[PDB]
Amino acid sequence: SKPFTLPILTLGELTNSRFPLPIDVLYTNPNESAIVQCQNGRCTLDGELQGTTQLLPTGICAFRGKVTQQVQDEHRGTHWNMTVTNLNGTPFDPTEDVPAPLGTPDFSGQIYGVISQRNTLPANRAHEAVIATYSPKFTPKLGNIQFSTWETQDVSSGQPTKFTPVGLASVDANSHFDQWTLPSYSGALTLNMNLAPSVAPVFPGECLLFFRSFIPLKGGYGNPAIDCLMPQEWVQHLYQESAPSLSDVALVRYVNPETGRTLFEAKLHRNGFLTVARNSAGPVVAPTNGYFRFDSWVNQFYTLAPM
Amino acid sequence: SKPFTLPILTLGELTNSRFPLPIDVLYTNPNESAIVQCQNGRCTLDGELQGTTQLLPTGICAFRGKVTQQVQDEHRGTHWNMTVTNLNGTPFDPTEDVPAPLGTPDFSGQIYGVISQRNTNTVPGEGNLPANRAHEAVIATYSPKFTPKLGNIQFSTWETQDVSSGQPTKFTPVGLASVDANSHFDQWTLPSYSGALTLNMNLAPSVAPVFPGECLLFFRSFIPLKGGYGNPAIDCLMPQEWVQHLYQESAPSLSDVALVRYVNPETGRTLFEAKLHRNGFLTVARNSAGPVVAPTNGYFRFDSWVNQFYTLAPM
Repeated sequence: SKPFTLPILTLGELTNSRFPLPIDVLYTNPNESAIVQCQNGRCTLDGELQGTTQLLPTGICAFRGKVTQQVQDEHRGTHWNMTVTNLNGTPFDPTEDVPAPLGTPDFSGQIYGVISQRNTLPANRAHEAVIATYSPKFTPKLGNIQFSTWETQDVSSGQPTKFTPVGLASVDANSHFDQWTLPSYSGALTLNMNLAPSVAPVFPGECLLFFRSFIPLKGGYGNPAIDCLMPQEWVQHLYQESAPSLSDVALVRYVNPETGRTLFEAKLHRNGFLTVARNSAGPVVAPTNGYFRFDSWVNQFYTLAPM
Repeated sequence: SKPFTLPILTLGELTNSRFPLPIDVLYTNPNESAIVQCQNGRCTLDGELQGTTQLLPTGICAFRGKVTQQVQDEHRGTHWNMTVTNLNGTPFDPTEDVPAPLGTPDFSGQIYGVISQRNTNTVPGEGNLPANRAHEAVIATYSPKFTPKLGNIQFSTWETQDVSSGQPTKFTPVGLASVDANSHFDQWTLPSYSGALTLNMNLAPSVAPVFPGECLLFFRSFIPLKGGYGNPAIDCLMPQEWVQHLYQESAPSLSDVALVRYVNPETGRTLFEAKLHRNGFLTVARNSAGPVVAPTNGYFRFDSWVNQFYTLAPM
């Protein structure tokens, strides 16, 4: 039976699976009231990608498609309707068992990035853009979304278009940033489907352990973060290896390789998430050389050493 | 001896190691006159990173640092100097044996992206949260003010004033600003990392075929443009995932040349074979330039260790 492994990568060698950002810190928040059911960075320990998860770091929160119409906002700015395809350019088939095109953002907010176009030597243009994933017009599962620009005219219809994500536009009240609220992939009156399951601790005194990244802002006040369940390199590694899961919970140890000492241990659950025995919120303070190593398979009743 | 392996990844599951882009096609250009000596996407088969190569896909052509002030420049736009640190935020030590901070761009051009800032100082009335701003920006890597090995670079903005002095600053690369002749795009021309008239150091070595009839094989990506005409590309020697895999495995190289086969897993047939050289690059027996037109399910599989005298089947 092919032994289960994790890559050997410090935090400073990992990237977020929910937005294109380096991992900054490990993080807990036991009092979280929201259901945690993110759709990017979802992979079982035996290498089954779930939700909208795909392998490319460049595909996370990306879109490809073509613009079809300009629609002026009532007050300021300009909106553009965009038909979206799969990231590989093939038509998105809404009958496939996925929530939305792979890579689609998995949270409510105003996602800031750049729209670029290369016409079918060709002409090109790029501009800053914002995608409001809570908008009624955000319907990627139906094959269409809308983005807005500060630029008022120089976006072409019927030409190949790329969205490269950069950060958030705002985290003000009216910008509806909530990293645990899913978009309505087909619009507000329709249920999302084919979702990766929600995740939670099941044992008293445990809480989720996240890989946290701070996300840039176009403007305003804030220090927003995006928390993923596993970094993108772990998704990539599990997919490659596809090791059989020998129980429902792996025990992993966060080790300092210089000293050989274990700093703490965590449960790595079959569906692809970590819990720890910690009763506080905030960053985990740990040496920069540290990383997780698989120890053994255990079960739901295993008691983790407190942090 | 730990067996050598490549990941199992189709072209549509690979990304470029020289710019944050998916791999679009395999590509050859036998009559290339330039010396091929890129500094990102450099890794030996036994896992030794070279040049300015680092592991993060978010680190490629990225910078972290602090704006100092707006500066004068004769060129169009508003210009800003920024100090640069290592990508992990630690001070860049110019005495380390690297050409420049890891992730620094390795080609001449006008790199287009976004500069973003999050202030250090916070406001009590705003919940002790900091102010932020971001704007489109261009870094001309051929500029005499592009001196990353000295810990400083310059970028230009269309925005004329809303960039703050002394505040933490990130550059997120997106594409190129232009490929007109006056924008000096040349993917095989290295920047001068310490400025005009200085010699670069600590470079990963140049790469070339050393067997008649062979040429380099590249993983090509098309790079976005802010404006103007063009369909520019960036060619890497190995995708970022191969750098990441080789670093993980660190398998001993049992000769100077690994034979690999590009396979269609559907039919299990070999489309062509290639040499994967110790220093981290591929050659094939091909006598034309342009894309390699191959099934989308295709990937390289390690076959065996051969040597420099092995003759490849023509593509």
